[PDB]
Amino acid sequence: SDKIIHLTDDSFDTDVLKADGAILVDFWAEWCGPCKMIAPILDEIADEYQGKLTVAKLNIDQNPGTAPKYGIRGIPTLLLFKNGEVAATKVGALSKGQLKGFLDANLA
Ligand SMILES: [Cu+2]
Ligand SMILES: [Cu+2]
Repeated sequence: SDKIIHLTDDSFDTDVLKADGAILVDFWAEWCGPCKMIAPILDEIADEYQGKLTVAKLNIDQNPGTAPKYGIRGIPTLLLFKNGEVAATKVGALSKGQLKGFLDANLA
């Protein structure tokens, strides 16, 4: 959890929309089973992609305002932003290999 940015509804604009470069945002909640499975994978990816990608999390129970702005209707949802704009998204459980495939297809 040492390389994961903690987001809130209040900080989302500064931390995500005003960040330079690429940021992967995980929308999650404690009641979401697949969210728990992907959490350690996100730590691995935050290290492996350090320098090319920042990884962030937003808990939708505690910060319920942001997900509706992206039409998010299921979790986990991963949003990949580049320079403040969504480039690609993924909904649902995925393996480490699927996550790396998603990132490699969207990051140089
Ligand atoms: Cu960590
Ligand atoms: Cu918090």
